Amino acid sequence: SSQIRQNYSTDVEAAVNSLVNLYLQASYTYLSLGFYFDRDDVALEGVSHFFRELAEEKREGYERLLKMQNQRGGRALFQDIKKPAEDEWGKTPDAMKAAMALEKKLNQALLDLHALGSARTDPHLCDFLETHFLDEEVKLIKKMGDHLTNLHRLGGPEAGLGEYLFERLTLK
Amino acid sequence: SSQIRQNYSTDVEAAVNSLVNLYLQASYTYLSLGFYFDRDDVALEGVSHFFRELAEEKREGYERLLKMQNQRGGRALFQDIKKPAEDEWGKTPDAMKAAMALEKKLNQALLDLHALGSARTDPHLCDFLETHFLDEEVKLIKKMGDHLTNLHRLGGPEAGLGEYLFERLTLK
Amino acid sequence: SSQIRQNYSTDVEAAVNSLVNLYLQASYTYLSLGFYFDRDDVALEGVSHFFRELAEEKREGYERLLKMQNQRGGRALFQDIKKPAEDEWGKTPDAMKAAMALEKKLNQALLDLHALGSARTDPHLCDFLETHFLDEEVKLIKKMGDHLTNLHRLGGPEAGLGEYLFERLTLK
Amino acid sequence: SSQIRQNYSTDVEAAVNSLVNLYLQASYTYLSLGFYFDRDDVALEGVSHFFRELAEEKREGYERLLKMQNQRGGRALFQDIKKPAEDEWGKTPDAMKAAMALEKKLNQALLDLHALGSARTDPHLCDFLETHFLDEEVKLIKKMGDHLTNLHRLGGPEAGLGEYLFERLTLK
Repeated sequence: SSQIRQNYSTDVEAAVNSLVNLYLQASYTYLSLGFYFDRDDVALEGVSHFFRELAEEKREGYERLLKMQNQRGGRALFQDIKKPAEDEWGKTPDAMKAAMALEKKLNQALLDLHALGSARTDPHLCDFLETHFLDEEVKLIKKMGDHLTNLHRLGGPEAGLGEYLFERLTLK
Repeated sequence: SSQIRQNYSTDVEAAVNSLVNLYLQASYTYLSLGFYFDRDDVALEGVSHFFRELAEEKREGYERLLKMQNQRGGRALFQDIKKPAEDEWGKTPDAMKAAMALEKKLNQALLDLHALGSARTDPHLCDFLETHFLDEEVKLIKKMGDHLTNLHRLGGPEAGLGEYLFERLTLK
Repeated sequence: SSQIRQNYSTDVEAAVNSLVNLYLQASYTYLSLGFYFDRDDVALEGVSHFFRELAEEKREGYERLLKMQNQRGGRALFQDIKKPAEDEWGKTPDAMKAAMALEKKLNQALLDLHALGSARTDPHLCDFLETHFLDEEVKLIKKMGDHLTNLHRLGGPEAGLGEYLFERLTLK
Repeated sequence: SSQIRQNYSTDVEAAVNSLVNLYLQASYTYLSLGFYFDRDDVALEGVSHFFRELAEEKREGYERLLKMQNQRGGRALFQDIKKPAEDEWGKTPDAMKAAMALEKKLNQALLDLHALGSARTDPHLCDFLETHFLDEEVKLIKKMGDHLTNLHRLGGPEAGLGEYLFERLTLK
């Protein structure tokens, strides 16, 4: 068994492995979104680049959870990363609803993991998730809420001109 | 004839002269698109500049195909450069369809020339076209697919606001 | 339907998606190796850093394959990333053989995809795999072969002193 | 009594004075280890320097706890710093094991103080321990658990060449 392990319960370890797999499913979903918005028939380089950044932020996320999973004397153990549910994400608002719904699911799994770390009395886990996960998700779900409101504002009969001006003028 | 000519079939030489003439017809077509899109009737400096950049890239293209033709001890044979396909290119999407179809024609002639280079077993032609061409065409046909998807997205009962926002915010 | 898609056969597109899933399984396997070798009862942060560089280089791999899949007007089609072959990789030469075998599998999947790209007569796919992948995997299987020979040289009556001197003096 | 003291319970204050005495005992134990490894008959400059850095980092620890004790309107009460448990620490793994056990004791005293701070509902103590102490002890317990894993790996048929290569190639 690990010689460094302390307060790190078997169910906090299993909930961190579950969260790592969920953050990997999120990077893999933002990989799918990030390449979908760069298809020739979709062609939204700023929306692609936005999800390319989110795939990177979720990647720094699971690598930072795995770094902690090792520092607590846990076992990093790996499940299949299930495919992103959608092969084609459709219009920019409906894809970004699915992005925010994914990120609210990660934020739920962080809040559930933090509630578990509180119930198991694990201060370093609670610190870790507070320091650079809960504020990652709250800022990013806010940023996607802003984008979804601007894409809703830009919706209606002008439709595609809204997608274009969104991508050009917010997502650079 | 040539002292340096090695492995360079008269079929590949004639197909490279045909490629040069086709890259010249393309450069001249992009000259015509470039100097159509800054007419007072048309007034799209970014679309004009975009097609002048394509005229420059097809011009680098025939000048390096001729550099290679002479590197292989071929004879550059200069057939007449046929006029651009039409005098008046219509709207930005109509013209950019004609451009993207012209690059799909150049890319077909490059793929046909590479298939001929593979059939005549000529490694330096294959290397040269793979290095300098081909990935040229795949990148700029993707670029014009992105542009045409955005011009289609911006299409509508007015359409002119679409051309303007396209030229301003995509084409620098 | 994709407008830019030229010469890019449906089975080349499927083989590129299958290869992307191999670069994802490989990057996920190097993530697992990386976060095994800095585990507390493994403690080889140079071997961890080596596999974390490989996790990144296989990730340039799938992100660059997906970029080409888009530039050719293919569909990025995502399957489950199956979990790595082990959750405990054993000693450093055992893990370095698991890496070597995975890398020789990726190189086989490139050589199979390049044979398919040659049979389907796709010069841009052949150029792309040659330029960006085949030389990377050949240099990298050589680097693992060097590391396996040095670990086979260092392994023996104590094994552990050799396993440490390997990581300290080759792997930073 | 203090004019600024708010929410800071008498048992959180007493547990902070007890923890300050643990950081003093720990810094004094790392003074003992640090100067033991510089003995001419031990002669491990990198192990001496490693425990000099731990004496300094535990010394930041008590000076930072005492700064917080005063910021909260607590009174710093100082008890005897008990002698550092051993005068002759044995070999490098014996010492690194005693250091690791001392650090896991300080980390326990932090986790107990944080459980007390949570039970008394004192958010600034919880913040302060999470911010400065719990992450330092988790990183340091990982670092010494790695040093132990390498000193175990290097514990071959001689041990003494292992200790030299540990000090030369890890501790710099």
